[PDB]
Amino acid sequence: MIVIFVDFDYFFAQVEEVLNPQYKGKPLVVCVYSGRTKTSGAVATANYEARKLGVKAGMPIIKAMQIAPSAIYVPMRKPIYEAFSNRIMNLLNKHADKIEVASIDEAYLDVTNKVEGNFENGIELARKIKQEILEKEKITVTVGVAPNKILAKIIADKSKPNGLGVIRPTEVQDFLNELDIDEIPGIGSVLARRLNELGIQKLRDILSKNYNELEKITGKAKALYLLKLAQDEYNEPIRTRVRKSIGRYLTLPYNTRDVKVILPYLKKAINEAYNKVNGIPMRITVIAIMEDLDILSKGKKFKHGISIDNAYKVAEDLLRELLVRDKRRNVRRIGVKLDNIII
DNA sequence: GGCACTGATCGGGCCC
DNA sequence: TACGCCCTGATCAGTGCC
Ligand SMILES: [Ca+2]
Ligand SMILES: [Ca+2]
Repeated sequence: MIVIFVDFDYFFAQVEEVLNPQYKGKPLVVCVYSGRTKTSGAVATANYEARKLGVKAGMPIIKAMQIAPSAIYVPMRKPIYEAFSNRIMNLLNKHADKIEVASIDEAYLDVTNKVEGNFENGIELARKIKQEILEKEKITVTVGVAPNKILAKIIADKSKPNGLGVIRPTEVQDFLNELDIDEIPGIGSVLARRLNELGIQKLRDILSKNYNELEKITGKAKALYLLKLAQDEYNEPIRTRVRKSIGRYLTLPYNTRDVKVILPYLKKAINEAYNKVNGIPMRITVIAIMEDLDILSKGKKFKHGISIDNAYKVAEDLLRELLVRDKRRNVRRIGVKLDNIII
């Protein structure tokens, strides 16, 4: 198998540069503002100029503004980045036997037949793909070329930005012989530090570690994964991916326990959730983030589909029950998720 | 015990 | 210190049932 992983450098920020080229070459920060205050919100992404100054994704806006006061701080415009993504994935689809859009930001392309098994022509094709995306969309990306999904991802993320990582089948075993656990996709930090500390620094340290004592720490799934992965027996095929849930989340104007206050926001969240869902959900979940950013959720799955008018009533009840089991804390953010969807 | 099903938690930008 | 919006599957806990 010959897999080409595609990963769009500093995506949101870079789209903001394509739309406003005055922003290029200077620190730019793409923020999600909640509307509580002028600065309340979070860093979605930043160009590398801003990252040099210490701006990191996930960080509060005000905190980025401490270390990078002169950066350009722009609000996130997800619909546009979505459109950009769509067009780019469409470009990719024409090159692959199969494409797996892992998300708005990245995708895997099985090019095996396309390049007729010739891995080198696979690399060349990857160059053509980078070139084409650059020509048409003015977006730079990083590419991984490898004999599987995971390796392609790993060599990609090790090559950012604007990179072209390659792991020829010749080199695979050597790459696995010297690969840290924290460098594996799907292994946490809570999980990484355990393995790392409690014996298993690198991947090969799994081939010789009584399977069970590993299964204790990771679980059956992850242990099986890491095992076949280390054994060079991971092969997972490229599969078209199907959305399983849609959620909409709102920051309330002010913290409160009063359902009567939260409800119109919860309804609003329900409305554009349903407005965007592609089917009927069998399960509705209410998500409430508390003052201290603790997350409570209460959901209900039905034997049938849930209409929107019904969702209002169900969700109100679920919310009322969340605030029966907490009794003390105020809600800061309200959210709703539609799951188990019938297309 | 073990099936079939519901339900809560979780991590990080996606993955098993 | 500071603090958004959004999405998976695994895993474990509970219930009812044969
Ligand atoms: Ca990515
Ligand atoms: Ca990216």
